[PDB]
Amino acid sequence: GMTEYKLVVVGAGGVGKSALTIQLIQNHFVDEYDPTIEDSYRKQVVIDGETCLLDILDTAGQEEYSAMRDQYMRTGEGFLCVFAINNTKSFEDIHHYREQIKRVKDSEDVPMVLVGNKSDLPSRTVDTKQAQDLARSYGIPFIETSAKTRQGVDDAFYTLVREIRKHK
Ligand SMILES: C[C@H](Oc1ccnc(-c2noc([C@@]3(C)CCCc4sc(N)c(C#N)c43)n2)n1)[C@@H]1CCC[N@H+]1C
Ligand SMILES: Nc1nc2c(ncn2[C@@H]2O[C@H](COP(=O)(O)OP(=O)(O)O)[C@@H](O)[C@H]2O)c(=O)[nH]1
Ligand SMILES: [Mg+2]
Repeated sequence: GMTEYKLVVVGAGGVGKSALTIQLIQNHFVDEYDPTIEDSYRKQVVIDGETCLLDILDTAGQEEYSAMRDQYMRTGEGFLCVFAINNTKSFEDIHHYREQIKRVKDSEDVPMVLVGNKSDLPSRTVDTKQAQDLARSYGIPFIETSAKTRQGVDDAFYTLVREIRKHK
């Protein structure tokens, strides 16, 4: 049977979670997507020759620590933690997202990739070295992406699938 992988995209508002998800789903850059829409989207993709079914949860909206929201995020098997390379605050937020994922998954070994998005822009404020070093601190991959140009998009999502497989 076709394996389904439940992937969850997290990070500060405005970093490009929806744009990255849409690039994977539609193969199109969408510069405008209602910031409040949290939804999940499926697509069949061939990864290392194996057709699998990706179920992407593009998170959005208000920070809330109800049991219900915890259970919704706990359905994720792997997480993309996204910041934007021209937004220092979004990078400084990453550790909070990482903390909450560890808590809801009750594991210090959750499949996860650090994603530095908007790599097409010249306004960089987060050094690549600092991001690489944070991924090194957490023992996870770091992928540079652009939802605008498609840079790194498959690398980010497909790496997460490979991490889930290894974890299994
Ligand atoms: C960085 C923060 O801001 C926001 C803003 C929006 N969301 C968050 C946020 N943190 O974790 C999560 C997720 C979705 C991540 C996956 C696991 C779980 S489990 C659960 N219940 C979640 C929730 N809500 C989450 N989202 N944080 C700063 C710093 C603290 C105050 N705050 C202003
Ligand atoms: N240049 C550029 N803009 C991007 C990129 N990804 C998203 N954006 C823009 O960043 C803003 C927020 O994107 P959105 O997908 O709504 O982010 P979300 O709140 O994390 O879902 C919008 O103005 C998008 O056009 C990217 O890789 N490059
Ligand atoms: Mg969005």
